[PDB]
Amino acid sequence: ATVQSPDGNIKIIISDEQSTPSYSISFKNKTVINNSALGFEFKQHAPFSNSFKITKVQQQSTNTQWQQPWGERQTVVDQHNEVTVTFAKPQPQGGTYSVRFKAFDSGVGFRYEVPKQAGLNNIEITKELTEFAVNNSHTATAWWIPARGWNRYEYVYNTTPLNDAALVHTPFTFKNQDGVHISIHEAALVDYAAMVLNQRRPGVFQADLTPWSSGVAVKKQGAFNTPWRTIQIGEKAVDLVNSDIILNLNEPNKLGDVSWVKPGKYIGIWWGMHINTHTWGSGDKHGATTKNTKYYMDFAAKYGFDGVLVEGWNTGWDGDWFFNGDVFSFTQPYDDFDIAALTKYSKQTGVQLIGHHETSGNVSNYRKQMADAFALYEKSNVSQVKTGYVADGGNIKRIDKNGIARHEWHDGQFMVNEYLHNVKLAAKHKISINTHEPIKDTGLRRTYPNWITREGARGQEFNAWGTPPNPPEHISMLAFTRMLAGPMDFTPGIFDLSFNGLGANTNRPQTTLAKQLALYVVLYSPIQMAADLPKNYLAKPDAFQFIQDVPTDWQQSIALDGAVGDFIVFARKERKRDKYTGNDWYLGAVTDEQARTIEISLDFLDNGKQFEAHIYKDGKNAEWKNNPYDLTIEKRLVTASDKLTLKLATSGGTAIRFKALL
Ligand SMILES: C[C@H]1O[C@H](O[C@H]2[C@H](O)[C@@H](O)[C@@H](O[C@H]3[C@H](O)[C@@H](O)[C@@H](O)O[C@@H]3CO)O[C@@H]2CO)[C@H](O)[C@@H](O)[C@@H]1N[C@H]1C=C(CO)[C@@H](O)[C@H](O)[C@H]1O
Ligand SMILES: [Ca+2]
Ligand SMILES: [Cl-]
Ligand SMILES: [Cl-]
Ligand SMILES: [Mg+2]
Repeated sequence: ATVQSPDGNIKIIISDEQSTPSYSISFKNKTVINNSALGFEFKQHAPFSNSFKITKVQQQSTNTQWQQPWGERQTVVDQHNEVTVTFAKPQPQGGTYSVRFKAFDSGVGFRYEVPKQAGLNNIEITKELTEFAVNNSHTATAWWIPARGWNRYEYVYNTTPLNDAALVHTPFTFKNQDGVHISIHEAALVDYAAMVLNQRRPGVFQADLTPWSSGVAVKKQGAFNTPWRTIQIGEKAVDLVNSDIILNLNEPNKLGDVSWVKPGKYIGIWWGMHINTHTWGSGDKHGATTKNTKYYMDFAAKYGFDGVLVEGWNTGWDGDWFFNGDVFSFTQPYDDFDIAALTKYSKQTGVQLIGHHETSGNVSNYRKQMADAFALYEKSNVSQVKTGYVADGGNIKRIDKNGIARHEWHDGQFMVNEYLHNVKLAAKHKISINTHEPIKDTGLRRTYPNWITREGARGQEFNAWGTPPNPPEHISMLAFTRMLAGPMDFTPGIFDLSFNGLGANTNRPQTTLAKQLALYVVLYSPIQMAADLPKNYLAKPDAFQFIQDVPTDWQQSIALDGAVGDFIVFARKERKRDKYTGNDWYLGAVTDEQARTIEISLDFLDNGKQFEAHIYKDGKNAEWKNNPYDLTIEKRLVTASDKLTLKLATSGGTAIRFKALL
């Protein structure tokens, strides 16, 4: 059986001649994915492996478009060809299952659909046999983070030969020697275990499902489907970025009117704890006080921020909070945090309190208080909540039905369901969720638009204490790996880079100032933090103007140019909403450890319109180690027929507002 992308360049052949059912993929008539197995092993049920034959193929196709409530673009086009391939094995130990393939011009998605059948009752998947056999893996290059490690998704990316990527998280991005870029991920991860990729024979990446503590991967009753497995394929690195395949593979919005989900910018009592000017726990340096929160709300009201995150407001942080998962209260504030007073102040100032639920990994203590916690927040005019699950890999703590503690993975079926329960319950309170230490993004924001963002990668916080901090190449790695999954709460915008000293050997963002501004356009998120202490913004008001101006919701986005681990350039057009007319374009560019010159056409600008470019760029002598603050801000009239030369300093960047005139 064969299905092809609409343009014909991606061709998938589904076969039953190998020991198992299998598939392979060519791009422009060169094989990029060799014969790759399909099937399942179960704890008790007989396997779905060899001796299955194709009995039926059903072809259909889609050419439609839909509108996002918020996002990186307003209109999403869905054009694909589809085939459902049915496999059957005769008894004894027979069975049937289908695999549905969707072929887009930018990649392919497939999932298993196992129908109701005799003897398929309570089953436990112990292995998914799905492979991704990369052709010519010995000359391919990969950029990846390890899976099943103690620090979850929070690793810097490795640059290695593909054959050295032994056990990896997704999105898993690599290029072959032809320069074709490929990224493997999944979409609509619901009631199932996350897929890790386990390289078996060289180049053969086998699905490795993150298990329950008991050892099985997925518990199902009767007929079931898997999430989608996704393979993005493009001639250029930016072709991976500019695809909507992850969103297109998710179910449509199930929450109805979601106008109560508000993209915007926020600040927080937050960074001070990370740089040790404040504590989460009580005492003379406690961050979360009524006085401090009101001071931040005043700043937010004056400078155009929608909300103030406050961490450490609830009892349970005293001592070593990493170990306090059992004792956190999610309803009882510290005595110096007056939530009724701050509720009144929120209405006075128009600035909202952003809630915070850190679990330190104990999800049962959170679950038992969750309904009361969200009721308190709804009563308190809180519309967004940041959640947290700080614990080492495999050390989520739950209490089972018999009162016995079990350790689970953040990305097993148990936690996959636990996260979605939190999001769905929050939606009943008109609360949106920003998940730290999350499950990776698989596009579920389409189905549940209050799941607005997540961390799930090393963000700005590792630049306060990472030892080492994020390297100069980190952003240009994220853009082609983590950011392919969906929005990230990176908390950009650190203006004081000197709190630990300058140079290359201290814990600090290893970037220039202009690169911090560029992050607001390079790293998409519907909520963007201005992460620094307010006084540090007041010290640099001209630079701060870009953060005040920049939107977080876009009617269109285009990655114009880039290379994994080297650089990326984004142009985005603001969505018409709130103060934003919908006429301005924005650009952000960042580089890695190397200074880079990038030539950019401005032909993304609307034809026949005049713009005033407000350009924030590295100064002539800027360099991140000892001269990160040199900055030039320039105004220049431009139209779509003009061009720009970006001159990025070492770990530098450029941010531009293209202000539409009249
Ligand atoms: C807050 C942060 O905690 C976790 O990271 C911490 C490590 O678990 C600690 O072992 C500790 O080790 C670092 C050392 O400073 C240094 O010796 C280095 O060599 O190794 C470690 C760096 O990996 O320090 C870390 C921070 O204290 C956890 O992994 C991380 O994701 C947590 N971030 C969330 C927690 C809070 C509180 O709710 C929020 O403020 C953040 O925004 C969250 O993302
Ligand atoms: Ca974190
Ligand atoms: Cl994580
Ligand atoms: Cl960084
Ligand atoms: Mg590089």
